[PDB]
Amino acid sequence: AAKDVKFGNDARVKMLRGVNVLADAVKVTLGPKGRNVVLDKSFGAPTITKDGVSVAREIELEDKFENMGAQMVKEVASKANDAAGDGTTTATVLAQAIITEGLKAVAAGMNPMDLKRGIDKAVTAAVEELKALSVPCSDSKAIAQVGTISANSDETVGKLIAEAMDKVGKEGVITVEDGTGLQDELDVVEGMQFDRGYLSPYFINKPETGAVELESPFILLADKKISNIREMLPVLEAVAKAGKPLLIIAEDVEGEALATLVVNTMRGIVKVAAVKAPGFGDRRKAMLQDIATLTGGTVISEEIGMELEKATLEDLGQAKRVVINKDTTTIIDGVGEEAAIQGRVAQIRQQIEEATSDYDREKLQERVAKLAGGVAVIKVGAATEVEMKEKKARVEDALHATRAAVEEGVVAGGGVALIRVASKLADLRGQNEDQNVGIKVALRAMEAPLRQIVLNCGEEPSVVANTVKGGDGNYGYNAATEEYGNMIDMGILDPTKVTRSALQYAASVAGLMITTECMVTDLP
Amino acid sequence: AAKDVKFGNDARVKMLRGVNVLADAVKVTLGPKGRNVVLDKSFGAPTITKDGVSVAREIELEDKFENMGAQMVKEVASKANDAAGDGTTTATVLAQAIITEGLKAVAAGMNPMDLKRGIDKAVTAAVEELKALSVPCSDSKAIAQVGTISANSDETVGKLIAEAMDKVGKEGVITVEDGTGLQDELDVVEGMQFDRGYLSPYFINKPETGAVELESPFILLADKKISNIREMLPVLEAVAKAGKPLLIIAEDVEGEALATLVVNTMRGIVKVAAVKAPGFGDRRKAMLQDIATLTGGTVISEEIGMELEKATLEDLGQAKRVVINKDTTTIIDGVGEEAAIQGRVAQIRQQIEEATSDYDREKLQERVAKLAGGVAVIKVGAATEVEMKEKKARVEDALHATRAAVEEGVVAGGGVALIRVASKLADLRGQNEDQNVGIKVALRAMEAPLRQIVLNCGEEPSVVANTVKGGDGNYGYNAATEEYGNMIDMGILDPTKVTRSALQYAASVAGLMITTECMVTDLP
Amino acid sequence: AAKDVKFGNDARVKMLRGVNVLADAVKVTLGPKGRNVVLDKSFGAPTITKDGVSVAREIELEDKFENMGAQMVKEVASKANDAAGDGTTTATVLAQAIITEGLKAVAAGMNPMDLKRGIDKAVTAAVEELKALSVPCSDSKAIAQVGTISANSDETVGKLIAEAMDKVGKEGVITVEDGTGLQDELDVVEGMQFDRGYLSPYFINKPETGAVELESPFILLADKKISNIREMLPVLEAVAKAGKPLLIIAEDVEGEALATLVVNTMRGIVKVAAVKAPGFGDRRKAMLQDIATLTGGTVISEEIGMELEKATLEDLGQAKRVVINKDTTTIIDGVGEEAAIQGRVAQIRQQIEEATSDYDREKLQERVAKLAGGVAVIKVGAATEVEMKEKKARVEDALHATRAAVEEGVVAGGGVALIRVASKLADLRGQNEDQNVGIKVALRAMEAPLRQIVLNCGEEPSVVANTVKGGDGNYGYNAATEEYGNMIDMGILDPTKVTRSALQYAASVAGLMITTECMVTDLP
Amino acid sequence: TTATVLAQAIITEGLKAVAAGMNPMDLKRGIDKAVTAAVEELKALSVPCSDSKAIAQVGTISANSDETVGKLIAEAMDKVGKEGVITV
Ligand SMILES: Nc1ncnc2c1ncn2[C@@H]1O[C@H](COP(=O)(O)OP(=O)(O)O)[C@@H](O)[C@H]1O
Ligand SMILES: [Mg+2]
Repeated sequence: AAKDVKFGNDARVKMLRGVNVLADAVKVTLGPKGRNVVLDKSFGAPTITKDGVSVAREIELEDKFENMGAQMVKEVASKANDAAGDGTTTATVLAQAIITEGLKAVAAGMNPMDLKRGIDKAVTAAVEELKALSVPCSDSKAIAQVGTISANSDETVGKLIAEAMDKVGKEGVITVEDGTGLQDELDVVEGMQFDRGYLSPYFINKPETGAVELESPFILLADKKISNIREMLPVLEAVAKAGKPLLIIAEDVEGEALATLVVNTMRGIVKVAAVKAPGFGDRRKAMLQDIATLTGGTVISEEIGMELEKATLEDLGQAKRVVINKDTTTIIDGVGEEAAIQGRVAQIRQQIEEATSDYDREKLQERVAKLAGGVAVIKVGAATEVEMKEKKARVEDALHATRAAVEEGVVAGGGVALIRVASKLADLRGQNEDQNVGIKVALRAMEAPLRQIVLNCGEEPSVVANTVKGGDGNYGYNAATEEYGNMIDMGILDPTKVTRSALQYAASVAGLMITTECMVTDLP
Repeated sequence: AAKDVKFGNDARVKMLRGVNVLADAVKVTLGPKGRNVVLDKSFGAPTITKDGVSVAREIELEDKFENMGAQMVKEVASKANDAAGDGTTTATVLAQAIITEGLKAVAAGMNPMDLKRGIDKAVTAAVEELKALSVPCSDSKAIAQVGTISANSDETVGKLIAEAMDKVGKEGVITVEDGTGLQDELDVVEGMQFDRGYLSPYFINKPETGAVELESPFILLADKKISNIREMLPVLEAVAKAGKPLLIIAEDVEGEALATLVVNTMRGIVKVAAVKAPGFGDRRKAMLQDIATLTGGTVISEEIGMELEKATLEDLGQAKRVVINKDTTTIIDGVGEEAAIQGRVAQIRQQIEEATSDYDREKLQERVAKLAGGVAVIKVGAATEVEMKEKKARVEDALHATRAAVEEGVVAGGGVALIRVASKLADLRGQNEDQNVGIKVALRAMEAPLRQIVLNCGEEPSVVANTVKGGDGNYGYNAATEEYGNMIDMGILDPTKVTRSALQYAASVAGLMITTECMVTDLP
Repeated sequence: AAKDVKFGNDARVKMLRGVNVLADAVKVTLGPKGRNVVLDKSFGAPTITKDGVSVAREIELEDKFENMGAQMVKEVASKANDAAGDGTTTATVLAQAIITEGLKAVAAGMNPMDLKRGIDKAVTAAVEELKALSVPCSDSKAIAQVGTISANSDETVGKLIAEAMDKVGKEGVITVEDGTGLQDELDVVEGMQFDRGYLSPYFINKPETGAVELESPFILLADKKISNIREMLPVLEAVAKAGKPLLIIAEDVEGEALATLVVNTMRGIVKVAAVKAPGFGDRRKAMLQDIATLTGGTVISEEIGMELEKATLEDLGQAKRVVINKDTTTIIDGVGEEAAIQGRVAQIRQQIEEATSDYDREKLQERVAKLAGGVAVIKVGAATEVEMKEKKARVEDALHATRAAVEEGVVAGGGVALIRVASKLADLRGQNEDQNVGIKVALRAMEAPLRQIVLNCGEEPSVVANTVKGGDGNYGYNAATEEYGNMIDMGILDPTKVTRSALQYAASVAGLMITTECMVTDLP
Repeated sequence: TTATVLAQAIITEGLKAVAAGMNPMDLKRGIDKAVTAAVEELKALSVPCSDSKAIAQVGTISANSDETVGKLIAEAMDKVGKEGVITV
């Protein structure tokens, strides 16, 4: 592997060229009145979308190094969506702005480490301004209000989201299911959600979601890392005759067993998926058991002397639904007996009695919440299947926004909040002159999302930015209606958390690029 | 896969070039005296046709992006035909006209978003003028009149179309079968049509039609998604022994079973086709049953406890004919007994009495119509197979025109209707100056189909258009006879619905391209 | 699948260039003294022939578009031969003549649509003149006279042809068989000929003929489309054991069974062929049965409940000979008992009494003729096999000429008739000036076959044409003898039908090219 | 500019006739004969221009419809007379 290596400006300029291509294409779709982009499939007609996230995913550059820059931004921007649910397009816009002006500063002979430090300082100061700016969203009115707005003026969608949170609680678990009929159903049923992803991207049966949905699947509980194919066979065949999907929970699965299942699921005999068990060490023992009680399943432990081959359907637990995304696994309506599950809760509540550690009482309390809290599930009813799934997508988008809105409140969505904060900290300075430059770059970059939106609309960015600066608080310009006033009242807003994370991620990658003196890649 | 990205003028110019190639070729065949096009097949001699749709299917460009523009137009133009039945070429002609003048306008420095908005207003305004212009077709005389015209001046074809509608109804189900003999037969037999397409395009045994015809096939009714090949094997083998085709209805079929059935059907031992069940969720449960009663078959449900493997011929319903197109499935002359079918209808009629809600009452009423209304069929008789088969194609073409004529009436078909409407709203203005320009582009573009018709004929486009402008209503020039008068009375007309659909689709794609800043494709 | 597309002159010029090479090479062999062409074989030495058909068949061009022009002419020219038996070369000559001037006319700026119309009018008028010019062939002396002249001045060939027609009838079925002995045998035996060709070109065991000859084959009669390999297996081996060819008559055969049979016959275990059954719908029910009675076989009907697997040799009819060409199938000397066949005729004669409709009477009558009339056959005898096979080819060529001569009479064959007709209607004019030009183009083109004949000979085309123009009726120049007089009396003539068919086909393709504005082909 | 246009139309149509298998020299004679007759027609059609406004109108039309030009020119010709010399 012969390496091509670039240093300083040759390296950084190449990244700049790469990032600009990615950002220039994606940014046009940011505003309510965005400009559509055309992507092309290998066999068939071209594809047009105003979705920045779809455009960004597809982008790759021939020139190594330039490609690297785009990928670096895509990685961080994708993360903002992962931790916020929106702002992926906004993060990229901000990243471009911070990077371009800051990058020029290093090329001008100014010190890069200080510029990063200055930018970070501006970012840290900026985040507090958003927090002061931020309007809380804790009550029923705000929960429904943000949910309906996100849902594109659909009051009913917001109403169920509020009801769900109201019932299970803000931190509770809410899931979305296809509607059995026209009426919308909100129900609380035994179930559990935990942090853990799928072992392979190949397992996914729902490409747009990036998640795996299974119908009334059997559930396998295991106490060891799976190092071999052979253990699965007697149970694997048994589920195959049943004609239903199989779900596996264990410490880890090795490639010899994992790879065959991946190949087996993809154009194969039985389509199954497996995930890692929640917790570690001593905790997984209790954690796995809670799931067993919930699904009415049997736990299999190597330590006990029980092996996977020695297992049957009776050992396996069941649930009506299970959905697995990139890092989260959740189950709906386990078949475990109510007496068993309620009884299990009593045992855990009793356990909480020692209160030996803040950690142990907290940890036990969390287990209670996962097992006894239950899972709130919403069915979406509609006149037609197309409307039903489409509405369902809208509900899920609103739900992510509602959770982000709840956690940190909300800010004006027209990119107004960045504008408002940028004008607010004109005063902040750094010890080194180079640091001051980093600060200006960061604040100047903040303005860009507003201008981009206005630019997309075909309106003058400078005129609108100037007027917005004049006004204060949540006051701003609504690009969609061509009006000025309180953006939140209008319905144009973004969760505080998403604006914060987009901005922070943009700064993290920008500083990271600024301090890079070398790039290594394979030759063309 | 490194991406080549085009944006701004570079992106738009390539789309323009791509659309012009597609439109220039296809437009020549639009007129009654349209010029022919030569397509060269990879095997044997070249093929000459005056059919624009055939030419459109063949058009692909070497230059990526430019190719995309053509494909984008083809997709939308095909859709107009799909929702209408004719005017695929007309839509393409209009698309070219709107795109070229509007695209020049964006290049000039005008705002694209406003131009789209202006065009949309003009398009929307044009549709009401078209509605007023339109001559209604509700009477037997009108039904026959449009039917015979479409059928290339064959009165007998028109007479049957009117008779069919007169029995089952305007919204009823009409099907065409090869004639058993010389005499034309119109019959009403038990049968059902529903809006569900075929999972695999490979299933089609009739390449010109794009539909699947089966003779006295067995019918499988299932209540689950099919993910495994093996369930099908005992029933599958049983039908093969029979020596005749098998039809499958269920939630959906996965690639594991679908791919093998597709391969099994093409150059394989048993050739069968499958479609999705009508309705959704709770609703499908009753509808699948309706089909079962109609064909004398047995419904199979997972919930009940019966599996596909545990099934036999006695469990399968039968019909003399079934035909499946790209998005519709219909069955003819099911073997279900009259006592069962009529009784089933009574059960549904009884259900209607509850009247809890309009949605459920109506929904039940729709079920009654499908199950009890019956399916009218047409057999076409001739002394020679060539005449018989050719006549059948003509009947079907006339039928689509008659349905479109019925639903929205008819308009002069010489391109005259676009001319008449364009002249009528010469005072329409937008807000922004750019919006006004979009309006002029849209109305000006309307003229092109007339001019194209006359141009193909080798006659003066401007002089004929000038005289046509002078006249009022349905007055215009008949390209076929080189005469002026009422176009509808001359036997030249298009359904109101096809003219509208062509115009609307052309505007949708044109505006869509105008608003697109960036295009993405793979490198050469 | 990128496409290269040409419009107007760029498209038309390529067709012109393509047609000219096809026509320039083929035209040299048209005269009795025609020049020879050298075709190179992939294996072995080069081949020289004066046969225009072999030359034309072989020609293909590198330049896409130019190739299309040649192929377009070849298809059309081949069709003239298909519907006339001769004039394949003459059609191409006429096509070149009309195409070259017509293309210049469009190039000159005159309207193509009108030019086509003018040419067609000239064609229609010229055909009418040809009909008046033509000397009818009705009586035995004319029948024998044309047969002997076609047969290269052999009286015996002519004598048998006249006798055959005089026996079974002008419209009856006459076949040619290898002579069992030295003497010529003309016999009338039970047999049937119907319109229907072979399903696969691969089946042909006689490549010069393009027909399939089978000796005393077993005959399978079936009433369903055959889509499966399996039904033939029990019957197929039984014929293999026999060591004789098998013939199949049914609705159709699908690629599943057809493709395997094609491979099986070609370089495989059993060599057999299958054709489509005559008639359609209930008509075929009667048509298949007549054949069964004729061969002593048993018809197998799905509706009866009988299956191909359930069939044996006893259910198969037999005939001493069967020959299948591109669209004609005939059987000779079927086994079927005379009492059965003759009795079957009695049932049909009885059926005629119903007289429900003119169509039914005629259709029943046709069945009588096919069965009761019998098939007249000719055994060609000679001392040596080389003389015998050669003589047989000559008989077949004479037979086609005799059928054409019978249907429309005969005309001078030196291309004199085109000369005579072209001079006769110098009067004809069109409403549009462009049409008048088209008329001259068509008339002028007519002269070329005469000139080509003289040109090939080595004599002045203009001097001979000039003298011929001066004369009247069938008077003209005989290229073979270099003399002037009545061409028909001199032994040189063409059937009226071949002259007409060549001329009309040339006109059809020429006009078709003239109105073409676009050509599509794959890149080099 | 007007003369050039006539050459354009005559030539294109004339060549087209030549293409149509016609002797060009005869076509030239036809053209020349038609032209001679056309010239005679113009002499009969011509209306005398003697008043100042008519002179102004030709000046205005010649000067790409500039009214001021026609106005100023008419004044000059009237003043200097028939044989007067006017320059710019
Ligand atoms: N407003 C007008 N309307 C109609 N014809 C006009 C108008 N103005 C000028 N013309 C005519 O067109 C001709 C060409 O104008 P011009 O540019 O002066 O060409 P020349 O340079 O005269 O070929 C004039 O001689 C006149 O007959
Ligand atoms: Mg001038």
